[PDB]
Amino acid sequence: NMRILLAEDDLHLGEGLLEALQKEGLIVNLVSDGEAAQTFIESGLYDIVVLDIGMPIKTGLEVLRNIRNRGIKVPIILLTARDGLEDRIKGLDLGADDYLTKPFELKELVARIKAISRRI
Amino acid sequence: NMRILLAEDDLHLGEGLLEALQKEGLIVNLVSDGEAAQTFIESGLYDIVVLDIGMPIKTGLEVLRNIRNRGIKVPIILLTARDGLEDRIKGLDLGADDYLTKPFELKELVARIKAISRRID
Repeated sequence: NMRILLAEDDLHLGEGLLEALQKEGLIVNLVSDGEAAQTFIESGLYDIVVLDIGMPIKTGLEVLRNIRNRGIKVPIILLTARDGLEDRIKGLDLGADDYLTKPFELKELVARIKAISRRI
Repeated sequence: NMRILLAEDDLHLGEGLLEALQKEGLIVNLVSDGEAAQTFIESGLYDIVVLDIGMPIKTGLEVLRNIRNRGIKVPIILLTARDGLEDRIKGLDLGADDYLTKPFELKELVARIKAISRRID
């Protein structure tokens, strides 16, 4: 069925989103560094991807760029603490489907994942 | 320190294993189906793998077979059962390095993980 990849180095945001999305019946996997995130996006196992811009090894923007250049279409939501409209546009222009800033309430991100889920 | 994979049909939310294992230096990644578990294992990014025997799609034994035949040598801990004695023997004969009764405690799992660490360094 449908699979969601969460790439967040923050453990507590990771587990919270895990519990919330698994409470909605969805299948959710969790990684915490860009190397793993990119590896498993390029594998085509995932239908939606949530990606933290601040990750070890490779950053969310490095990964977003890379996978898009490999021709993968998967929708990608970026998470970030960068509170600058300048960075938001640049993430959207790099290939992102949505863009959330921290702090956010989990129920918003859940709603955006479900809205994306309808168009796929 | 090292990356560990947990492939389990039952995810233990509300117990906070992530911080516990992370405080032991173990950076965790989570999956819940055999197909994704096999792909993660094949990536070679993990130093220890905890593999549930009864996963969807591909069971833990299928995954174990395929990745060992793929030449992947990562140490693996199987999550079996209580009367799964033949699952222990068979699982070990297929290349698994340890067992763990399915209703386990975080304490026993962490102990067996760090105890599997002494077969490399």
